[PDB]
Amino acid sequence: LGKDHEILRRRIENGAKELWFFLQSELKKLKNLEGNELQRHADEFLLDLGHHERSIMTDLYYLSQTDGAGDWREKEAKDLTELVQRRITYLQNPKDCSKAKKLVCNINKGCGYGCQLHHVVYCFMIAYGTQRTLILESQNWRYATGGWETVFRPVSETCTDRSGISTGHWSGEVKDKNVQVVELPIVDSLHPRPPYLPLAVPEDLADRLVRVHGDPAVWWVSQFVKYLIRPQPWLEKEIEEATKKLGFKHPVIGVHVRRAFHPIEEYMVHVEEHFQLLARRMQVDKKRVYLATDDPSLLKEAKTKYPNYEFISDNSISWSNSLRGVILDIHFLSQADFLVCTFSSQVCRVAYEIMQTLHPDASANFHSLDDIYYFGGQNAHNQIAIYAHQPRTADEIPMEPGDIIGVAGNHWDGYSKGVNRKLGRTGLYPSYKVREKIETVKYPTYPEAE
Amino acid sequence: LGKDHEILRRRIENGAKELWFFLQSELKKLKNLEGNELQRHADEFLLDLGHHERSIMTDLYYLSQTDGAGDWREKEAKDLTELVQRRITYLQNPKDCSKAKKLVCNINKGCGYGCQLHHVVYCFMIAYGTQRTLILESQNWRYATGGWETVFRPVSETCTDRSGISTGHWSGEVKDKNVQVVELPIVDSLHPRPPYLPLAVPEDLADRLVRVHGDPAVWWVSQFVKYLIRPQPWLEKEIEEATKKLGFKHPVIGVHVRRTDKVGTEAAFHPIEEYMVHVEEHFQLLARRMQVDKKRVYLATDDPSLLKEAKTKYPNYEFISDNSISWSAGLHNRYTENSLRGVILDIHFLSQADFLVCTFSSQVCRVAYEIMQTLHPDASANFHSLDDIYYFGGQNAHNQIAIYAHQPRTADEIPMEPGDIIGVAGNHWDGYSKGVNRKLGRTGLYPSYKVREKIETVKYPTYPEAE
Ligand SMILES: Nc1nc2c(ncn2[C@@H]2O[C@H](COP(=O)(O)OP(=O)(O)O)[C@@H](O)[C@H]2O)c(=O)[nH]1
Repeated sequence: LGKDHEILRRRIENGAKELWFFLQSELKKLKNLEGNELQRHADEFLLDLGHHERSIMTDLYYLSQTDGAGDWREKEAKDLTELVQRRITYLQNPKDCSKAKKLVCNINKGCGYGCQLHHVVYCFMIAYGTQRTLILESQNWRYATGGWETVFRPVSETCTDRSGISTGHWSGEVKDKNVQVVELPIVDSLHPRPPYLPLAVPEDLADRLVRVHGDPAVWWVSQFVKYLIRPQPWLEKEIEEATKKLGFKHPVIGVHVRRAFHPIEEYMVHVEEHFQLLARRMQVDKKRVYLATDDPSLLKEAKTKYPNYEFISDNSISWSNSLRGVILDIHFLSQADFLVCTFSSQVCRVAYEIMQTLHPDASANFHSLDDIYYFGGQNAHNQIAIYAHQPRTADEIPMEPGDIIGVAGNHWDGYSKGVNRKLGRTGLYPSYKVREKIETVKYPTYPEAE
Repeated sequence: LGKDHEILRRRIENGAKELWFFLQSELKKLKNLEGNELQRHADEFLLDLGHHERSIMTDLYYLSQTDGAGDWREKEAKDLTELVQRRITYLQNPKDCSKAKKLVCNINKGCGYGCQLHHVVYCFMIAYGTQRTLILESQNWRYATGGWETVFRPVSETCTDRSGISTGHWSGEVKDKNVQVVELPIVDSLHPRPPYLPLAVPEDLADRLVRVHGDPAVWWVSQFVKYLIRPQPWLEKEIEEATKKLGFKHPVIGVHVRRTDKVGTEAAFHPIEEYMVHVEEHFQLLARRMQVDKKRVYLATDDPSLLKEAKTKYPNYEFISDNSISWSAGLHNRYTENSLRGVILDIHFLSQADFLVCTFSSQVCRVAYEIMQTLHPDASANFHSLDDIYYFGGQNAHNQIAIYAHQPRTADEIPMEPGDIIGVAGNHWDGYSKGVNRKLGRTGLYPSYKVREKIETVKYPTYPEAE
């Protein structure tokens, strides 16, 4: 079993049991207070609970590493990504470009960099699913006159032209089985939708992925992000020089403030709380925050309000134009130990996706002030109720074990919101009473890549 | 790495994180309420928290069993107990009793059955530690004139006579090395004390025991209880027949309500409701993972009127109890073979239950809890005590080690730094324990989660010839 594994499991269990003893006793006392005394005691109660809750979280972290688990998870995550990158690379580099099935993707969607990048990711996932080589059209790119390849590696070494014996607009994989070159539109108008879309995961990888990673959907998205953003040597060098110039070092928490309005304190409470967690398992000499924002006055405000934090930020005037800022910001957010921001932002999502490629399982190393993780155009995100729920208020929905719940969001207060598809009712339910429903799709497995 | 293990670990982690989201949000709302509305919301809050906390505990239970862990823990616990029983049996059965080193123990300490049995255990552990065959003197035992063997097997198949070429009172292992027969008195005045006492565990078993079991000290005590209470054939048949006549079936929770002479002197009176709160909560835990058709309680008590009171107050529970045994425990009748049979049976069924609610100040409940350790791989946490933590009368000081610093909020609390040795007096079951910080010489309250147990070890003989 492992002595440390057993010691830690029992200490998590006893720690939670002592938490419950404490909760019952203190809540019973809180019932008899009022006014200011009630607030004093409730606030002390909260402070005590936080440290206690973090000791449980710290033991759970140690449990995840103990008795070789950390090393095994790292090796397996490495094997999985090398497997997928090998398949993508095999698909992308046919020997005869003239006879390859192709899918043509135009990068120049009318939106920002993160949205354009996710459009290429969506093209790539469908190309992978249909066994078509992705051809990326990037001329007249707003972010770089020379196009994609002046900044990132070409998505193929052997096949970058869209020539073929037959060309057509996407009409479905079977309908298109004999069209060599298929042009794919933006996801918003895609008809018919193939199954090769988030949040599903390939069947042949699903079992291994669940063993390794807490959100396989994001891991799967991130393999395509990883391949796409292979940087040219000069950009790799620029990122290296910025790291030294900015003093970007660990531990560091990334904060992306996109401008509902959220005040800086709403981000920073989660920053501080995560640094308290980290201090239980490592020495934190300086609390470093990488701040990405489109508000030029926010940086000054953060430094003044949090003088014990070192705020690192990118105020690049030139390279050593907006493309420079977004690349550096996404890079440093993705490299942080924890990410605080609103997943409604594509930039925040991109950083979180890239972060998955830097650790065996970074799925939980974020806090979003609004949305849960999603991919624009994804199929319905469903959960499965595991425990019954009886609504206490009219804003809550009932659940029985097995009910399919279409989740709209997590309110980060103990409750989530969604629709109970068995009942046709929408409302609030306790977040702990459902589990994620991992969707799978039969993808090609490209055995020839091995 | 096993898939279920990973799924469960993550759900425990996410379950706790959601618990913390819920705590912060709901406490913020409670701060703005007062009076009756505050009391209603607090009570709903408590109800919601209980189900949520039990989901976390249920996932932790599954984690302990998953991916072969349950099978492995069961086999290793079985290998450990077979090893120790084999060593004890080897010690207890020398080839020539007339040439064997012996330790003589008299069962008739001036106290009740559990205290007397624990005296024999203390004798036995010292005999095992000193490589002396235990000789149990039990004639004129207050519970049975005919002695231990009227109910239990003799503690040896080959060596029950106390004779030898030399006999002496205990004076220590080195001094007594050439005394064939050593007489051991009660623990209260033993000098010099040997190290073979609770709560320490043998060095040679400590690592394996920490791997399998949440309280090795009790497991070690329980091996000697297990050997001692091997039943005579007639008692074995009686226990089997009582099991069938009582309808004793699982799941069942054992409740020992000790009253009579215990109250005031060594413990307090506790009303039935204080026991049943913990019974009800544990059945709520069990219903998470199994079907509970009937909520069964095995009630052992020295109060004969309690059974009817309990049935009336808890009409949806099935109370399994022998009310003639409760009467047999009355003070005037207590030291009789009738009463002995009753307390052996009550302790047996308590020990067989899936969970135990009692007052550990009573030796009866501690015996049941010790026996329970021999029936499961790790039953160390399957109790709730209304007063004391587990202890063994005569043990060496029970110490803990602070793992997280504590800064006192009230005058009743003690400070702690990591590494401080804390002498625990008790757990108040409210988040705080009480003890002395030995570094500071200060006594008071500290958060129970901020210490770990200090497992003590002693070099014992290993009887390699027993293999
Ligand atoms: N059968 C039975 N006898 C009991 C019960 N409670 C107390 N007694 C009797 O009272 C004695 C109490 O002495 P002891 O075992 O040393 O435990 P303590 O006095 O409770 O710490 C027991 O040994 C029994 O003889 C009970 O629940 N059932």
